[PDB]
Amino acid sequence: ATGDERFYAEHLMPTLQGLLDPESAHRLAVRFTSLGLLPFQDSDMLEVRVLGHKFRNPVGIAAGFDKHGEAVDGLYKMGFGFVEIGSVTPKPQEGNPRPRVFRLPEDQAVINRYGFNSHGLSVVEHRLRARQQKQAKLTEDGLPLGVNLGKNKTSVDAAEDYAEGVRVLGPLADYLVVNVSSPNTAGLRSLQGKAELRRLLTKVLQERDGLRRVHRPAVLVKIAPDLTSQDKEDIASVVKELGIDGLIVTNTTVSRPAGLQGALRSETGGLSGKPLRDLSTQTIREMYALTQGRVPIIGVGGVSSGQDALEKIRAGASLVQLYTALTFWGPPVVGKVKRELEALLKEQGFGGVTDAIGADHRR
Ligand SMILES: Cc1cc2nc3c(=O)[nH]c(=O)nc-3n(C[C@H](O)[C@H](O)[C@H](O)COP(=O)(O)O)c2cc1C
Ligand SMILES: CC(C)[C@H]1CC(=O)c2nnn(-c3cc(F)c(-c4cccc(N(C)C)c4)c(F)c3)c2C1
Ligand SMILES: CCCCCCCCCCCC[N+](C)(C)[O-]
Ligand SMILES: O=C(O)c1cc(=O)[nH]c(=O)[nH]1
Repeated sequence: ATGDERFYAEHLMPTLQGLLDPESAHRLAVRFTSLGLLPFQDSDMLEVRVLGHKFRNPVGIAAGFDKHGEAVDGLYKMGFGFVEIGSVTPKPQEGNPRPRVFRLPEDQAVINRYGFNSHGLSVVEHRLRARQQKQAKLTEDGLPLGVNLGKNKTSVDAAEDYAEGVRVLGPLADYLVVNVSSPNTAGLRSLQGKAELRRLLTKVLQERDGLRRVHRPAVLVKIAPDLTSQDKEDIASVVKELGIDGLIVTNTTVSRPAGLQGALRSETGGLSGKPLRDLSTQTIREMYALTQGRVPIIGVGGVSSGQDALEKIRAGASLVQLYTALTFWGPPVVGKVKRELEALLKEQGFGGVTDAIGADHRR
């Protein structure tokens, strides 16, 4: 309940929404963040050790905000415990024609169909190289960096696209994400099927294992919220079989939950924000159980509060991410989630975040 929190949520963000279309607002958000034009101290309680790293707090920025790696340091300054950039495709590509981003203010939601607009691996590679040693120190300080990998629209061999991403950006990342769950690239989600996924992930892991030790990232798979029970079983099996390091749960949904009020609810694309929240949480809950709690989960979808974050943690997430909440609360949402999360942990008798991970499954 800070002053900045209310000001941003009641006055500044509604005004910015009134003046700028969603994509323009996105571009401005990236610009301001990259320039440090931004408005809470992390306690030991919020520290998490997973994926071979220390995370000083469990609240990350989800993929899709900083697609091209332009605002990484600004995002740490915003208070995120870790930053994920991407998705990045091998070659540059423009993505879908505009308009391709839509606000649903009545639903605290967004729909997007960007279609992997990407500066490409080479540009992002040089952008990260320019701050590689700074990042090494941040990572050692408990502020890790993730790189989310996509594939080009016209690509003939999906596995080769991801392999290229591993080779080029793997050495610059604490973890990589095989994003096989964007709803805006034709045929992409079918790579979530068992046979396809096993081949794909085998190639990715081999390429990863071929990197020098200090440049060898964890590999996670990011999945949709729209999977069948069969799909989820298959993914859990393959992940355990191959020793995948973790899961990101979830991407946006192509479903349209009953009760959406936004005028733009029937736009094509992935839906994010509050209407996704519990769908995402239940997918975390299921994947945690299917993997016996032995596979770290980063929980994502509709987080805007400590309660939202804690529900995903108790469902099985070791870390969480948010993105869409920024549209409505702005940068203060990060400190807000961290403060509320700490208070709830104390209130529910947890020694820290680590004690709460998967707690719903143990009672
Ligand atoms: C505009 C927009 C762009 C996104 N781009 C990507 C992306 O490139 N790669 C990816 O894995 N997820 C992408 N996402 C999904 C987010 O990373 C996240 O999984 C999802 O939005 C749910 O979290 P949220 O409700 O807090 O926004 C994007 C989401 C939005 C809203
Ligand atoms: C989800 C994404 C596609 C869009 C969707 C959308 O419709 C939207 N509308 N506004 N907005 C947005 C604009 C912003 F300028 C910042 C921002 C960032 C950093 C600093 C500041 N300030 C100093 C005030 C502001 C922000 F966090 C979010 C978004 C994000
Ligand atoms: C300012 C708008 C705030 C809207 C907050 C939404 C609260 C949760 C309701 C969405 C639930 C979607 N569903 C059916 C999939 O659970
Ligand atoms: O680039 C996009 O359209 C996109 C990619 C992704 O993984 N998720 C999403 O909602 N959009």
